[PDB]
Amino acid sequence: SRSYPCDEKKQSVIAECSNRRLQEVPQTVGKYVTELDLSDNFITHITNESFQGLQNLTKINLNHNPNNGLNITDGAFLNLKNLRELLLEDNQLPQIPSGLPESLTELSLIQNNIYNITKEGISRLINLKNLYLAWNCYFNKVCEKTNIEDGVFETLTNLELLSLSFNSLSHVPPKLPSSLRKLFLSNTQIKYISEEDFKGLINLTLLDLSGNCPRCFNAPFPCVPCDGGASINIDRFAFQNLTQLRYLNLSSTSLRKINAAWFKNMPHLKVLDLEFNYLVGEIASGAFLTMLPRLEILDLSFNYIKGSYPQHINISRNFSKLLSLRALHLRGYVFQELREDDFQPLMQLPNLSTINLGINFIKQIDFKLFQNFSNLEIIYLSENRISPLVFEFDPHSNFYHFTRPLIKPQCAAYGKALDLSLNSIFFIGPNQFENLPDIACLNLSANSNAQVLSGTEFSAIPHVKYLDLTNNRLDFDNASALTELSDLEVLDLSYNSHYFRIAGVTHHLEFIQNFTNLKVLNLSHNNIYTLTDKYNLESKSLVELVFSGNRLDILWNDDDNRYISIFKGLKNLTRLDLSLNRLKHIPNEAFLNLPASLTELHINDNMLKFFNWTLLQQFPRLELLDLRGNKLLFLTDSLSDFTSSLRTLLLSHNRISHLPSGFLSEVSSLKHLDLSSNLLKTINKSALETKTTTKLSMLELHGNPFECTCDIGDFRRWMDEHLNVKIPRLVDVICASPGDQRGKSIVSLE
Amino acid sequence: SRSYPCDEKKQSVIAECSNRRLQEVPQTVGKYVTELDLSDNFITHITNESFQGLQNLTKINLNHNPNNGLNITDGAFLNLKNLRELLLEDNQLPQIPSGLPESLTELSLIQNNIYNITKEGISRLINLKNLYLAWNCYFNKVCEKTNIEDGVFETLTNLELLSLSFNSLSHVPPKLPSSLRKLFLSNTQIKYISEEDFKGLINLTLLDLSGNCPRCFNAPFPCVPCDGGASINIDRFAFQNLTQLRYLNLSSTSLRKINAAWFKNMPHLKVLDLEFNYLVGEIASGAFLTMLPRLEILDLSFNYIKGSYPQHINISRNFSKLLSLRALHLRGYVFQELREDDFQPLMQLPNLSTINLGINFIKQIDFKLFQNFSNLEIIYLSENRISPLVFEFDPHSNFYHFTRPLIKPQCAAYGKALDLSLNSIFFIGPNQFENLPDIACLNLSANSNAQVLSGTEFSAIPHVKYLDLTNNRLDFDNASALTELSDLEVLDLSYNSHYFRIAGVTHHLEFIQNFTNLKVLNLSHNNIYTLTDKYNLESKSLVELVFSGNRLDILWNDDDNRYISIFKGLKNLTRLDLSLNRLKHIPNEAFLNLPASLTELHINDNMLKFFNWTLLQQFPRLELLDLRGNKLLFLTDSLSDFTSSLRTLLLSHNRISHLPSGFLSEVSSLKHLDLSSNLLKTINKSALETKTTTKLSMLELHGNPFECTCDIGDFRRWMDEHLNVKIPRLVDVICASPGDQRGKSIVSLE
Ligand SMILES: *[C@@H]1O[C@H](CO)[C@@H](O[C@@H]2O[C@H](CO)[C@@H](O[C@@H]3O[C@H](CO[C@H]4O[C@H](CO)[C@@H](O)[C@H](O)[C@@H]4O)[C@@H](O)[C@H](O[C@H]4O[C@H](CO)[C@@H](O)[C@H](O)[C@@H]4O)[C@@H]3O)[C@H](O)[C@H]2NC(C)=O)[C@H](O)[C@H]1NC(C)=O
Ligand SMILES: *[C@@H]1O[C@H](CO)[C@@H](O[C@@H]2O[C@H](CO)[C@@H](O[C@@H]3O[C@H](CO[C@H]4O[C@H](CO)[C@@H](O)[C@H](O)[C@@H]4O)[C@@H](O)[C@H](O[C@H]4O[C@H](CO)[C@@H](O)[C@H](O)[C@@H]4O)[C@@H]3O)[C@H](O)[C@H]2NC(C)=O)[C@H](O)[C@H]1NC(C)=O
Ligand SMILES: *[C@@H]1O[C@H](CO)[C@@H](O[C@@H]2O[C@H](CO)[C@@H](O[C@@H]3O[C@H](CO)[C@@H](O)[C@H](O)[C@@H]3O)[C@H](O)[C@H]2NC(C)=O)[C@H](O)[C@H]1NC(C)=O
Ligand SMILES: *[C@@H]1O[C@H](CO)[C@@H](O[C@@H]2O[C@H](CO)[C@@H](O[C@@H]3O[C@H](CO)[C@@H](O)[C@H](O)[C@@H]3O)[C@H](O)[C@H]2NC(C)=O)[C@H](O)[C@H]1NC(C)=O
Ligand SMILES: *[C@@H]1O[C@H](CO)[C@@H](O[C@@H]2O[C@H](CO)[C@@H](O)[C@H](O)[C@H]2NC(C)=O)[C@H](O)[C@H]1NC(C)=O
Ligand SMILES: *[C@@H]1O[C@H](CO)[C@@H](O[C@@H]2O[C@H](CO)[C@@H](O)[C@H](O)[C@H]2NC(C)=O)[C@H](O)[C@H]1NC(C)=O
Ligand SMILES: CCCCc1nc2c(N)nc3ccccc3c2n1Cc1ccc(CN)cc1
Ligand SMILES: CCCCc1nc2c(N)nc3ccccc3c2n1Cc1ccc(CN)cc1
Ligand SMILES: *[C@@H]1O[C@H](CO)[C@@H](O)[C@H](O)[C@H]1NC(C)=O
Ligand SMILES: *[C@@H]1O[C@H](CO)[C@@H](O)[C@H](O)[C@H]1NC(C)=O
Ligand SMILES: *[C@@H]1O[C@H](CO)[C@@H](O)[C@H](O)[C@H]1NC(C)=O
Ligand SMILES: *[C@@H]1O[C@H](CO)[C@@H](O)[C@H](O)[C@H]1NC(C)=O
Ligand SMILES: *[C@@H]1O[C@H](CO)[C@@H](O)[C@H](O)[C@H]1NC(C)=O
Ligand SMILES: *[C@@H]1O[C@H](CO)[C@@H](O)[C@H](O)[C@H]1NC(C)=O
Ligand SMILES: *[C@@H]1O[C@H](CO)[C@@H](O)[C@H](O)[C@H]1NC(C)=O
Ligand SMILES: *[C@@H]1O[C@H](CO)[C@@H](O)[C@H](O)[C@H]1NC(C)=O
Ligand SMILES: *[C@@H]1O[C@H](CO)[C@@H](O)[C@H](O)[C@H]1NC(C)=O
Ligand SMILES: *[C@@H]1O[C@H](CO)[C@@H](O)[C@H](O)[C@H]1NC(C)=O
Ligand SMILES: *[C@@H]1O[C@H](CO)[C@@H](O)[C@H](O)[C@H]1NC(C)=O
Ligand SMILES: *[C@@H]1O[C@H](CO)[C@@H](O)[C@H](O)[C@H]1NC(C)=O
Ligand SMILES: *[C@@H]1O[C@H](CO)[C@@H](O)[C@H](O)[C@H]1NC(C)=O
Ligand SMILES: *[C@@H]1O[C@H](CO)[C@@H](O)[C@H](O)[C@H]1NC(C)=O
Repeated sequence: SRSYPCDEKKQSVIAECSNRRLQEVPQTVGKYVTELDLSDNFITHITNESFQGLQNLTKINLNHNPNNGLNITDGAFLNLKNLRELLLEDNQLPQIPSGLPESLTELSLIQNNIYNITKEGISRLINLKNLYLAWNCYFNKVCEKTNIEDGVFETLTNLELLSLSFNSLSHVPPKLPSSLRKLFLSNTQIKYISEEDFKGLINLTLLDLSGNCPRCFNAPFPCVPCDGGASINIDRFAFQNLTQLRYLNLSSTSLRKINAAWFKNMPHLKVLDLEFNYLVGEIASGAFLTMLPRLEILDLSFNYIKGSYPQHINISRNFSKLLSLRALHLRGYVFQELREDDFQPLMQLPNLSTINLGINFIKQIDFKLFQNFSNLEIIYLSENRISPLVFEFDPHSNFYHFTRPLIKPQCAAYGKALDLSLNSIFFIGPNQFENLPDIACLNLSANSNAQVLSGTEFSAIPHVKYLDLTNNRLDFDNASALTELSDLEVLDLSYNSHYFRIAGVTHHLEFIQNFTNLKVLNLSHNNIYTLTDKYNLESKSLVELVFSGNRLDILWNDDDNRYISIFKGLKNLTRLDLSLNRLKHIPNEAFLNLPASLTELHINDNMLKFFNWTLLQQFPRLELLDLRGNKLLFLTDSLSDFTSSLRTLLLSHNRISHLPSGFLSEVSSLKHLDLSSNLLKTINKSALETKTTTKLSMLELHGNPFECTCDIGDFRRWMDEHLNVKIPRLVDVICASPGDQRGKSIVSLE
Repeated sequence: SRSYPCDEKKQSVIAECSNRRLQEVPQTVGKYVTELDLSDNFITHITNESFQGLQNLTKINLNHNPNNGLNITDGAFLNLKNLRELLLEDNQLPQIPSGLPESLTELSLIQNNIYNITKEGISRLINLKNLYLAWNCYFNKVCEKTNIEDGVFETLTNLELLSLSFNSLSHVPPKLPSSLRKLFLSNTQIKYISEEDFKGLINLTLLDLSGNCPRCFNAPFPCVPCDGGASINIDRFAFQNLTQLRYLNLSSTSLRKINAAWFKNMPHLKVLDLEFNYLVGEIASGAFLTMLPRLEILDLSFNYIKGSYPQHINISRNFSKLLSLRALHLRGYVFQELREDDFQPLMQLPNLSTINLGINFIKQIDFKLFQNFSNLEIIYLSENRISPLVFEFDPHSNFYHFTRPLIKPQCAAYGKALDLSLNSIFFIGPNQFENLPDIACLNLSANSNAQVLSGTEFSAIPHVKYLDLTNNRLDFDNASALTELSDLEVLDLSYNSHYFRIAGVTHHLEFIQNFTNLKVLNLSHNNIYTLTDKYNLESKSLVELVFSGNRLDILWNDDDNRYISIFKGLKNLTRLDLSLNRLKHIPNEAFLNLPASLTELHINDNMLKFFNWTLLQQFPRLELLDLRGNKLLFLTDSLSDFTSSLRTLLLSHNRISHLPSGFLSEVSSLKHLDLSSNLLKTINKSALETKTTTKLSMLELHGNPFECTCDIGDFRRWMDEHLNVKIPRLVDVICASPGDQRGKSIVSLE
């Protein structure tokens, strides 16, 4: 039987049951399911009958029920003897639920209203490994200080991760187990760390003390400093027996002085986070740095002195002792000029590959200095002032910075990367890139550049392979633009509409043909509608063209023949994106002039009232056809005559009200047909009557206004007989009529 | 009886019947209707019965039927003895329809397939005043040269306007009537104008010869030059008896020489259009200019020499004879520098108020020169390179330029206007605005400006009253910004999100309180989510704040109290726009802190699941409440208790499925209720049972999924009894169920 209301799969056997507007635990969950995701529903009661039929359950996710809190009886879960992981986040629970199964290894109660951690709630959960209680009382929420019963955690002798961040604690809890590997005490209003607080935790590898005595100036949240904005006070012997520490987080602890003796017995420390402190003085002196010869990542971001814009950054000679350093983050220091000598102390560090100076309002850099480093791989300078050379917070993320790569992994994969995005290099003059390493990945996005590139600007870094020029005002008025970069493989010119949008200025895209290695070109959002002299794009190498957000409705206007072969000269093209081009119809001859090598064609989010399915005959390699978001009415009845390659056909958000006799099971090759959000009232006997067989494995139908009379029987019957063809989200495959069926699944009817 | 399918009104009595998917002329049009708009439908046949019941018809509009052309029998209109205006544009008519009523004064057949203008079609329409036949054969359309029967127009002795633009004619037609005031022959492929062509047209006030021998380089359409790109050839005596000419259009006629003798007998010429020619030489010499002392508007745009970027513009001394000149357009000449002396010849012209140098790639201007003009009002410099001081075409519009004002009328209404938008004044230094007139309207939009304004930058033009700073990268980091402009009434800071989006930099909006005359402030699209030190906006004058496209979901996050009074200090505010702020709910206390002076509140296009209607009690002046585009489910049953001011309530695009008993006719004051595109299945007896009376005059209901059973009877009955309450577009107030009603109007059912 086709499972309902959950979607299932085998991975442990997972029941996807999230976000289906369920009002209670469905009683119809499969008895082989090991993992049950019921998150984001409208469930209000959990009782001992809620999971009665499901003792193979090892993982239950009830996060965010309902969307006025979640009501859980004493020992509602007690009979699930195999339950290991119970997620109850964001449920407005007033208490730890009573009578939780002793088999629990993972319990998350993040984002609730729990101000009392009790022996009765917890001390019997002796198998706990990971306990999350964070974000229960914080900011300006109306809540109580957290009462932690003396010794509530001491019985949990296999506990490896304890998180109590974003609660009011005032003190580190006594009687923590020595099994701890990771202790999260961020934003807990603890002012003082004594010798006793951590003395027993010889297995700790991570300690997070960030946000206690925070630095509150310009904070993007409600922020309460320690009296007189004082530092956190950490006893000299506080970290004495923390010999296995790898991660230390002291962001926003208002630190002015770092005690070198803190690091004495921490030979393995790998990642040290010191953001949002007052360490300008310490960065210039930094005795503690001599204690950290294994440190790989040091984050000193946002240590700026309120109100100062000094000329230069001052880095201690002691940075030269950070022998293992791989990345240094120095965002938000704030300074005017970077000179070669200012970074002398970093230049011999053999593994320093990332230097991050984002958001420093830097006006001038002595570029030649970077090449004197051993080998930088990522020279991140985004969001400065370089100019021509002359609940709101994700509880499961990092709070103090974004976790994403600095440079797009696709670009950094080519080699050495320089990101000068979000500056003011509004004009690249003859000497701008002198004395740089062999840059492979260059980001010049959002530099207000309005120049006419002409074939010489990048001559001093001629091996750039991935060039990001997005979001400038580039004037493409010279056929030699960018031709100096003969290794260029990826070129992104997105959002340079400034001059293209003006009909009366000239526009030249002829340089595209000059590249022998160009694979991917992005011309998106350029409002391209007129070119000068040469009307066609030509490349013998190009594999992918993104032409979304242009004016193909104008270029292919029925009265104009000039752009009828605009893409034909792209002899190697396999992927073409023509979304967002306002197209009502594509002239037959223009469609036939698309590259016959295409395997993937997107024409989604236009206004197509017409598609000539017959022309698919000229595309024997076409596998994916994306026509989502149009106004199409008519499906051909003879698709198998027109293609034997097409594997995925996407037609959601159209106006199809009729599937033709023997439509699906038209093409052997068709695996995925998406017909969601169309105007289907019914699917007939004959529309699926084609046999045999179907390679069809997915058919999406949600969002159609189905008429649920006996006329739905043949499709319902079809569904039972083709359990191999997955129909997702049956909860949303809904009857629009008649009145008494309105709102029900089509699957729920006699 | 409530009219259907057309909407009616009294103005002549107009039946709005356009764009309703009508498949034929409805037989149910009211017999008092004088004007019938049936444009943009799917009508395919017009016969003699089509209007049988409607002899009061003076105006019929059939433009764009259908959306495979329009089929019109011989004399289908002949019985409409009062028909004066017949619009048949865009209908794919192969011929002038036969047997048109002799009462016609206006006939438009623009955008058809008519290549034959015949005596049989036309010569009897002796009352014609305006005849439009333009855009039948043009560009790369597959079409025939136009055959104009000898003397087909000579019988039409009251013809005042003839348009044959965008057809292939090759020759000016002989035997035109001398009644002509306006003759449009643009893009007609006429190469030669002889002495005879116009000799009889002594009433002509406008002649359009543009686009014959066009200048084709970089044209945004299919463009065919005259042999060897030669000029149009105009006989010396071609304009000899055109003594009443006011308008002359010779754009894109490939002119290199203007014959002064052409203007000899044209003492009234007012507007002369010479765009897209080759007149750089003529502009530097220009004997013809001495012949035009009454000319008010001269357009010499786009006369650039292909490939040249000269240093300076060269204006003949003879420009000083254009005594009447009011506006001079010199876009697209192309030059580097503007010096004081280059415009000497314009400086004594007493009425020259507009100078337009858009799109010249000008790098440097000697600003002091403008003040030496008699009185410029509009100094338009948009789209240059100034930097810190050191069917596609609308047939009813102008083809060669846009018709809209150069400067927004709201800004130009304050006084002298300087538009420096779309340049590169990326930093306003101490001297940038020295030696300018008293500028009231300043446009600095899209200059890539990333400076920290600080209270001195505009000191040399301190009486700016309307300042457009949109689309820059402004760093609002100083509380004194803009305070030098103490007369400022309108300030537009839209699309300056660059720094606001960065949490870790400081942000200051305190300057807002410093203005005693500030009326309108636009902070749209700034991604505002965090401010430094001061969390509130304060002004004792501000009447209108646009805060759309910001992050009030973040500012008003339930755990943060800091922005709970963000708008309260706007003591004078009557209009507040909080659209596009991602709001799920507004905290009660934040809503109550909105200015009590509001008369107009927009919270449309958010994600509101909740609205506290009770809080409307604190807004006794509130008249318009806009909550369109949300996810609201719940309408209060007691609105009259909460407001007696509200006149317009907009709730389209929500999820309302229930109107409460005695809802509408809740508030006496409510005139306009918009409930379109919600989830109403029915409207009950009791929902409208409130009596008496209703000031309700509009109720929008289209787009609801109405259940058309007998349960719709009470509303249908209600509609008959309240003919005063207009329900628009009944065609689109449609039954969703049951099956046999699906698609019908609710008004069409037993
Ligand atoms: C103070 O500084 C320390 C750094 O020393 C920070 O510690 C990190 O805290 C974050 C957030 O709380 C932790 O990140 C989360 O880790 C979860 C577990 O990851 C482990 O398991 C996976 C495989 O399951 C491994 O790949 C991984 O390396 C670990 O072994 C992840 O499951 C989380 O990801 C999930 O949620 C995020 C939500 O955004 C999604 O983006 C993910 O795609 C996925 O759904 C998340 O990555 C992190 O592990 C901690 N570091 C360490 C070393 O333990 C503190 O956060 C910082 N304090 C503050 C307040 O900022
Ligand atoms: C060569 O140069 C001449 C200028 O000398 C141009 O002539 C103009 O041509 C345009 C477009 O064809 C005409 O503009 C249209 O005029 C219609 C009639 O306007 C009269 O009536 C109204 C009141 O009814 C008065 O306000 C007005 O001043 C006139 O008395 C308008 O109805 C049109 O507007 C309608 O359509 C446009 C479509 O975009 C809408 O925007 C409007 O809101 C409205 O729906 C339109 O304004 C213009 O009148 C001609 N000028 C003269 C003086 O006659 C040629 O166009 C140019 N040739 C080419 C090819 O560019
Ligand atoms: C311009 O278009 C280019 C090319 O399409 C865009 O880059 C491409 O972005 C897509 C995602 O939009 C990347 O694909 C994704 O990559 C990840 C990682 O492998 C994968 O998990 C996803 O399933 C998906 O495949 C693709 O790699 C990337 N290609 C390149 C060459 O970088 C680019 O983002 C566009 N520019 C702008 C401003 O939108
Ligand atoms: C920033 O918001 C300002 C103020 O709301 C915007 O200006 C205003 O724009 C509206 C139209 O959006 C103008 O109202 C319209 O004016 C015409 C002419 O009277 C009228 O026909 C319309 O019915 C409507 O009233 C309004 O006058 C104008 N106000 C001012 C002071 O200029 C401005 O456009 C916004 N900026 C951006 C970039 O969106
Ligand atoms: C070039 O720099 C721009 C701006 O820093 C990067 O744009 C960011 O891209 C990421 C992922 O694509 C988005 O999450 C950010 O929102 C973007 N930021 C902005 C301000 O646009 C771009 O990714 C960088 N290019 C490369 C190749 O790494
Ligand atoms: C300031 O200059 C900008 C750019 O020229 C003007 O923006 C144009 O505004 C009109 C009507 O608002 C739109 O039709 C155009 O699309 C806009 N163009 C662009 C490129 O944004 C703006 O209107 C000018 N400001 C004033 C006060 O006149
Ligand atoms: C990481 C940034 C921290 C705070 C900050 N915000 C800004 C900002 N929005 N614009 C600036 C522009 C130039 C220099 C510094 C800042 C700045 N800064 C540093 C700063 C330096 C100096 C002053 C004025 N005394 C104010 C601010
Ligand atoms: C009204 C404009 C007409 C054609 C044009 N288009 C452009 C353009 N896209 N960028 C320019 C940038 C600087 C100078 C001139 C142009 C230019 N120009 C003028 C121009 C001048 C000079 C040259 C190169 N010989 C090419 C083009
Ligand atoms: C949970 O349900 C029980 C009904 O047995 C009730 O007594 C209790 O008040 C409920 N909790 C909430 C928050 O309503
Ligand atoms: C480096 O640290 C040592 C402690 O080992 C300290 O005494 C010295 O002054 C530091 N160097 C500088 C330049 O401050
Ligand atoms: C630098 O990195 C490599 C790992 O690729 C490691 O073998 C080497 O020991 C490192 N050198 C230092 C000083 O840490
Ligand atoms: C492009 O500019 C270069 C250098 O500025 C110039 O030599 C050349 O004439 C231009 N190229 C073309 C094809 O116009
Ligand atoms: C680019 O290619 C074209 C045509 O193949 C050639 O004429 C041109 O000189 C090339 N330009 C450069 C700068 O390599
Ligand atoms: C065509 O694309 C493939 C895949 O990128 C590449 O191997 C080949 O070199 C390209 N062909 C040409 C002629 O550039
Ligand atoms: C589809 O394309 C073929 C080839 O251009 C043409 O013969 C046929 O008429 C087209 N069909 C439609 C409906 O336009
Ligand atoms: C118009 O209708 C008549 C039917 O009387 C038919 O003869 C004629 O062919 C029709 N025109 C078109 C274009 O179909
Ligand atoms: C101005 O026009 C006259 C004709 O009246 C002509 O002879 C004279 O040369 C022109 N002036 C200039 C500077 O060319
Ligand atoms: C200038 O404009 C005014 C109209 O306001 C008019 O009275 C005056 O005669 C004009 N002067 C000339 C030389 O045309
Ligand atoms: C703003 O800048 C001005 C001039 O640059 C400076 O005097 C002042 O200190 C700044 N104002 C504030 C309020 O910080
Ligand atoms: C602006 O107003 C504030 C408060 O009313 C005042 O303190 C400040 O000095 C004013 N600034 C200027 C530049 O007028
Ligand atoms: C309030 O607004 C009105 C209308 O703009 C204006 O007349 C009045 O001057 C403003 N009040 C104050 C105190 O600025
Ligand atoms: C609506 O507002 C009033 C005043 O804040 C409050 O008493 C009431 O509880 C609110 N209603 C809802 C449904 O939140």
